[PDB]
Amino acid sequence: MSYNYVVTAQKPTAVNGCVTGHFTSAEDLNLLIAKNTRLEIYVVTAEGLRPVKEVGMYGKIAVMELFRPKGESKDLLFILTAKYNACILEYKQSGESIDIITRAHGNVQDRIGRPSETGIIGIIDPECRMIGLRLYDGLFKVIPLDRDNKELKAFNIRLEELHVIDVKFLYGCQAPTICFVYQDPQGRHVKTYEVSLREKEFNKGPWKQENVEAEASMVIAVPEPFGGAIIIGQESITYHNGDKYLAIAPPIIKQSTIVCHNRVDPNGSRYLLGDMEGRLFMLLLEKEEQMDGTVTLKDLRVELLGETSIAECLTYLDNGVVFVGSRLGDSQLVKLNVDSNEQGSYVVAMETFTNLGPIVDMCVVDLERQGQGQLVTCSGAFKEGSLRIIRNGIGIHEHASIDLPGIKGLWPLRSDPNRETDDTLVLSFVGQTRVLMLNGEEVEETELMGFVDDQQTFFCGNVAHQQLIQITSASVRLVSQEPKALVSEWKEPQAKNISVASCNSSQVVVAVGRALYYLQIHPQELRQISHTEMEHEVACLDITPLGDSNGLSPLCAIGLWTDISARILKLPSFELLHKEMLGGEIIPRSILMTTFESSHYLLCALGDGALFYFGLNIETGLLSDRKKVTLGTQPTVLRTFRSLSTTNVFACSDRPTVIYSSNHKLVFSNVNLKEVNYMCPLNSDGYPDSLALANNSTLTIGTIDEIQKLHIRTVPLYESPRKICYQEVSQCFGVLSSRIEVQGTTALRPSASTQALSSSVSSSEEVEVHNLLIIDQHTFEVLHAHQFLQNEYALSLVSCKLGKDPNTYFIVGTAMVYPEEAEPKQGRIVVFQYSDGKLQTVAEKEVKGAVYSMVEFNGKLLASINSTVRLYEWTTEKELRTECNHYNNIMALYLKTKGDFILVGDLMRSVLLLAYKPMEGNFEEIARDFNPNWMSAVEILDDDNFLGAENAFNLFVCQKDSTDEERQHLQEVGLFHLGEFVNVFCHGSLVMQTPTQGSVLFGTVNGMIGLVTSLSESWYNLLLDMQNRLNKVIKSVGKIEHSFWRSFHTERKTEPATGFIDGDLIESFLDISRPKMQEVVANLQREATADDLIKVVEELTRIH
Ligand SMILES: COc1cccc2[nH]ccc12
Ligand SMILES: COc1cccc2[nH]ccc12
Repeated sequence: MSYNYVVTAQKPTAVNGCVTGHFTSAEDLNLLIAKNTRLEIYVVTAEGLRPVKEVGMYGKIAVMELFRPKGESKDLLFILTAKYNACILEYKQSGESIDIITRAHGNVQDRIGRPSETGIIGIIDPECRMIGLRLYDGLFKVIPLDRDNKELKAFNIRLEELHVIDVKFLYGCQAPTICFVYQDPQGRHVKTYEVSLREKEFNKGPWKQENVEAEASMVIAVPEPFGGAIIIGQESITYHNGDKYLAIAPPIIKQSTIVCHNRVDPNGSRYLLGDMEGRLFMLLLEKEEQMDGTVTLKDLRVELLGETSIAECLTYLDNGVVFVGSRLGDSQLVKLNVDSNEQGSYVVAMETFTNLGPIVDMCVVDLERQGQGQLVTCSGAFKEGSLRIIRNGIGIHEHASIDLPGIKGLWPLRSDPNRETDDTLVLSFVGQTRVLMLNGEEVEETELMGFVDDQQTFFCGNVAHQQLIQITSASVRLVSQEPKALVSEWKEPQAKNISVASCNSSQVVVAVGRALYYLQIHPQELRQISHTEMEHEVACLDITPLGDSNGLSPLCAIGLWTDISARILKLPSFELLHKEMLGGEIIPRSILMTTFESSHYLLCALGDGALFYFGLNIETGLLSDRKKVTLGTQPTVLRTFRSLSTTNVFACSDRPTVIYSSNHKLVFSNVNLKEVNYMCPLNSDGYPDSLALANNSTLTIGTIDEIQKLHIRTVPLYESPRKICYQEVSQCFGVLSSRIEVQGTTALRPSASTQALSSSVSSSEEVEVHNLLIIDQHTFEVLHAHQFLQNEYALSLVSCKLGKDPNTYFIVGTAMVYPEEAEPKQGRIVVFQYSDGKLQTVAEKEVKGAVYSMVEFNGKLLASINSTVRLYEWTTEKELRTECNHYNNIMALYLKTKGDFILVGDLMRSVLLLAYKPMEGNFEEIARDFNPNWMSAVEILDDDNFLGAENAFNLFVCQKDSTDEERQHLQEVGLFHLGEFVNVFCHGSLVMQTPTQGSVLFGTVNGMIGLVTSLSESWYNLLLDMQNRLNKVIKSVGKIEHSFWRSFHTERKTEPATGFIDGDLIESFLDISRPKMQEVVANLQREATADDLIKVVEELTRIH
């Protein structure tokens, strides 16, 4: 009945866990990072983190642990998903082919059980005898480790202690032994059990239970020679081991709860600890010797090292380097120094990694140009709180601009053999060449002895033996550097025109119609080595040297007229190594051999905007795994450039693009420029690390931004942003924020709300103090901060005009929060006017509850207050006055409107459709969803389709059912397990303003950004069929079924997804092998071809 398409615009960025070990090989040190559904694998080096392989799971990663059974040469990886998919994984590399293989898998869900409270815990014994899982209170699930247990069959042990806080397997025990903290009415306790595989039961543990701190929260199992356990609490750190017990209560940890630990030394001599304010501690275990040669713990000490991002996890990586994995802020690499600095920190940040999460609110604004949407998010929490401004495509920063029409090519040149930077830019035109010299930022015409100015240049550059080369339509000219003289000139035997040229430092290949000539550059000599006659006219050439080649190519890449071939030829023989026919009647225009992330590719652009690319074996010349993207509608010219120590390809067309690599796949990102015809890198004194760009009229020089799909600007607030709205008439944002103060109350640090240009107050981890920030849309400076009342929490924000009043106001809805109130019984609506650098209060209305949500509605103000939805009019006396009320809610948390229709999202009874009835001045309840759902966000897709997100990470779509009692039942016609928690939906697009209609973005807790759009039945059916066929050919990590992953799942209900296409799966079509493609298309509704589908999937990827 309803047809929706959901796709990832930004993958989750928050770090949910991190481990180290030897996964990729015995000798490698790896960091593995879990970002919800993604697993990232790195090799740790001296340079830092080298990415080797990233994969998606069809599940939320809940457990991730490396372990090494006997009879394994390197670590295996245990993953458990939130839907109880268990797997054992092995890394396997053969060639440039990397696979994660599933060694064992099965689902370990029980029929009876509600999830525990400190969540899923999975632990592995040091001796690899078993995996232990705490999934439900009162049960401990054991998976015997045994290479024959490939289905990961398990048994449950009754656990007497119902409320386990944390649990680990101990080192140095004769039988597998767990150590855990649990809570009963008599307080918190630490206890141990042995786990008997024979008996499938617990046995008495090696040491008796002890009482621990009331807030003991984490168990650390200390390796030999210490053995035993460390128990971290809020006020205390204790060690336990047999008839051995040691406790410290260091005041330095008491300010903030410690929430993560990491072992620095293999023998447990030192641990890192991180708290909720980003403090980083070293915990140091002092050894005591014994006559029998055992080692016992003499003492524990804690030292403050400094401050990091608020850490979800810490991993020491050797050589003083720590990876700080953050959920609430940016992740980091930090370095620990033996000696402190001028402020006393031992911690020095080396590198910062972008985390958008949590995205708690966002909005779309055409900040810079019309039709070019940017997303502005409220991101992070506490000291990590920020605005993030997200926009598609790569920017150029223009530093020079010269009027100079009709450029046909650009080449940079080093005219001085003693200087490393370019000093010369050579320009081609129809029938002509011009040379520009660069003196600082000055750019002047000039002649260059040796070069001719009265032929068109096809190539010029530095070549071997301190020489320059110019290849024109007439000849190849070889020029000495000092002085500039012609030292050798090559012409075709009858002086026919050169039609195509390619050149590296020591080799030249020129075409003359169908003929090819191969020259070598020697001292004062162009040496003709070989020639051939191609079957057809030559369209394009390349001899870019790849690999450990010494600047020499054994290969010549060629594109031909007529058969539209790309071929790899051997030099010097010109023997055909490999031929690919590209199809059509439109010739190749640009061909390039290139290397990305150490793999070799052949790129070939046609004049219609198509780019084909292939893997290239530089040994055999074999092309493989053809793929095709469309880069425009005009001839593309390809050119290599370096930025930030990486080689990329710039593609000039009507739509300039950078081609680059990410996770060993080619990626394409728009450059934010009008049409570019030609470019070259340029690295001169006055224009370091730059690009020269030409169109029909202009020559530009500038620098390029980071090569990435999305550009992110960060605005640190140093406090928690909560909501955002844009006020066009003021050219600013309003942002609700809260900061923590300690009980007067005292701030922990300066932040946006205490550092505004001007400030105002309302007149009447200890306390939240709430503020409305006014933020400039261009500088993101905090222009003004208005502070609310003590214990007043700001929940809702809108910028709008009301009634016949021409002013635009910021309107804020609040709650008065008191400790023993089940919910708030009091709050305000406050109308503010931003004028002359400050907020003035124009009006207030006290209400008897929390103002959760507000929306402008037809010149009126719609607000949700506890269990009520209310519409206010703005009177001539500038007051809000109730028009009508709706009462039939539990807790009305979310509103959206369209026309006279109102979608209401409830705490627990899903969604409800109201209509305002303009001839009766009241609401009519049209229909509601009688299926209970715990809502997190709502959106109206159109008059008949309503989108919900709920707390168990599902989407659904409701429609009207086409009695009166029947018409009042909304039908859930779409269901989809997204696997993210949606905080906000908002209509809009990051793509400059079709198989899809409409555009709704959403932001999530993990910093994932997604898009929802609508499909026709026809499109839905085709794509559903594609999914089903894709799911047969794709091998999933852990052998999870896609249909299982995407099934709607709450504690009440599991059902197959319906009415939803998984765009991430569809887009993965462009990454499968061609045998697989063919397989996917066999008999698919005329009979579709691979290439039809490749086209269809491209149209789809363009919507984000
Ligand atoms: C369930 O345990 C296994 C599965 C797969 C491979 C393994 N190697 C040693 C134990 C093991
Ligand atoms: C090491 O790489 C990361 C870790 C955490 C977040 C990240 N964002 C971009 C890269 C990245």
